[PDB]
Amino acid sequence: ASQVRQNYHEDCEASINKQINMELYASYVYLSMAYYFERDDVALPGFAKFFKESSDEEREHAQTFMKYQNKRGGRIVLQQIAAPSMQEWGTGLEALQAALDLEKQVNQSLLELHSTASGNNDPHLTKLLEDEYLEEQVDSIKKIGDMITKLKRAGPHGLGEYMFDKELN
Amino acid sequence: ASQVRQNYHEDCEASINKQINMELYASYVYLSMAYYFERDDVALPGFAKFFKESSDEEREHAQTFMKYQNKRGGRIVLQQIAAPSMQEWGTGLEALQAALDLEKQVNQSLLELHSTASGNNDPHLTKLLEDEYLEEQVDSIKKIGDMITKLKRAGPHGLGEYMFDKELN
Amino acid sequence: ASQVRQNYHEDCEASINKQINMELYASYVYLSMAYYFERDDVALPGFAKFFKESSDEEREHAQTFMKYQNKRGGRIVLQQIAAPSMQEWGTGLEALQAALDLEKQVNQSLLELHSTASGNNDPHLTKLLEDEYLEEQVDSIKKIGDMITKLKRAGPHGLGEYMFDKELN
Amino acid sequence: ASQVRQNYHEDCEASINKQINMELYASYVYLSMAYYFERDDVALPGFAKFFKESSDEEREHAQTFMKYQNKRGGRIVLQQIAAPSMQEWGTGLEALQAALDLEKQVNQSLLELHSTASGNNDPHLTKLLEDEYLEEQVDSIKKIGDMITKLKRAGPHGLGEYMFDKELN
Repeated sequence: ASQVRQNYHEDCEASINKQINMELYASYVYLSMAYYFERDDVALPGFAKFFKESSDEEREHAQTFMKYQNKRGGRIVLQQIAAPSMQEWGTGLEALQAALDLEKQVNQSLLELHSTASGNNDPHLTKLLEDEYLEEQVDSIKKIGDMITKLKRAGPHGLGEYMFDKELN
Repeated sequence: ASQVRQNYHEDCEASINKQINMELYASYVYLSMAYYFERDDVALPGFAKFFKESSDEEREHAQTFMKYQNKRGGRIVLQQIAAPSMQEWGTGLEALQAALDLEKQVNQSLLELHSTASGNNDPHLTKLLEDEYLEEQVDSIKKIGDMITKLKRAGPHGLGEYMFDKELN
Repeated sequence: ASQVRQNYHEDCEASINKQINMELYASYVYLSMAYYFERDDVALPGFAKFFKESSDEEREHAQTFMKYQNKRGGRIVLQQIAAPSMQEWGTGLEALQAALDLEKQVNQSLLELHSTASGNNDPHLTKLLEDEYLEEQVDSIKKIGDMITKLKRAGPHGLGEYMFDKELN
Repeated sequence: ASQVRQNYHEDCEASINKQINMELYASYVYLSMAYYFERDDVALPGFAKFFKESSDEEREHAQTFMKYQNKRGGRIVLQQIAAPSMQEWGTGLEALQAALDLEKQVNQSLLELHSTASGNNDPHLTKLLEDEYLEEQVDSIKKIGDMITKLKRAGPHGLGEYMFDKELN
């Protein structure tokens, strides 16, 4: 084993690898969305910007997990990153609905991983999950909820979609 | 011939002259639009500003071609600049539709001139077209497309036309 | 078709989509390398930094192509990103050898795409390839060659690998 | 009992006292090493500096635990600090091997103390351990692992030891 490894269970190691794949998947989904919103026939720069930032963030999370794996003396195993579920994401509202649903799946996975970490008595890993993942995830989910409500109020189509988009830019 | 002229075919020289006429025509059309949008009964200052800038840009392009003609040792032959197709341009949307058709005709003409230049093996002229004309043209066509989509979303009439006009100003 | 599309052949559109997949694949390979070199049992921070930068660069290239596709009025089709060929990359020297083969495959693909674009008479696309892709690719291949020679001189193992690693950091 | 004491079990109190002794022991070991490396017949200033800093850090940790004991209304009981295991630490590599092994014993003890804290439902103490001890310990262990690998690559004797030492200075 690694000269550094201590109190680091193989299931926690494997589950972090799955989490890295998942964060990269989400990055990729958001990148799809970001550029869908720069189509000449879509043209929503605020949504574009929002998803571009989200793509970058999810990539940073994957990287934090890669760094963590190495830190504990685990070994990073990288898998294929699936194509995003869609090529076209419909309205702004629909894209946010899909992001909300995605963010919650990621959150579910993070909580499962917390539970595995707790059952294996790994308080270094529960603390990482709490400080670096679970708080962010909760803020994100709140923010997207807020956005969805604001957009349904403003629009969610036509002028209201146009105006809401400006608040994101 | 000119003491400077080298590898500069007369068809490329004549085609540049046509192109100067065309850029000046486009300048003039945009000038018409610019001031149509400062009519008391129209009053769209953002559209006005956008077409005033476009009119200036197209005059600069014409001038760049005049300068190029002289660089190569060609001789500038200036023709009549036609009256614009219209005196009144309708809605903001309609004016943008007309700019889009105009920008595309200009693009087609630039590509024809590129093709004449490649067939006459003149890489100095193909490079000019790529660097100074074809790129700006493509960005400009993208930009107008985006604008048209944004305006159809926002308006394209009434409150939406009024708000969209503000993002241009 | 798109309101913006002009002189943009479907084969060039499809080939750009392949190219985006390829640049993202390369990004991913370099990400793998970057973090392989932060393993406690590897510990080559200069190599790590070099491949982390390369991973970022290749993601930016992919994004530039996504943006280009939209500029031209094409439609971005995102595919599965394959797992990297390896999980462990051996020595610094071996990793650079693999980057060199990778950079060259990418170059070959960019040249094929240039050739498709010239055969379809699309000088806007040949210009993009020359300005934004082919030049960086050639510099990058030169740079990696230089690095390989420098590392073979210095090391390529032991004290020499350690010192060479410092010039990258 | 102390006017402040709440939810603070006597076993957690006693175990913190043992932890204070241990941190001071480690400080002392590192101080030994720090000055072994300023012997005229050793002369490794980077290793000297590294261990001097580590000595200071471990003393600060002991002090943080002293402050914590008082904070919860426990009573600090200070014991003799054992002589370090050795008077001479051999090569730089050997000293780092011994530090790695020491850091892991401290880490084991910290995790035992976390477990005692969890079993006594003391989330104030689990949180202290997570934020102020366990993260530091893990970073430290990673860093020393990295160092060991870098030194085995560079040297671990002769010129390579000399050069590696300069990276620590």
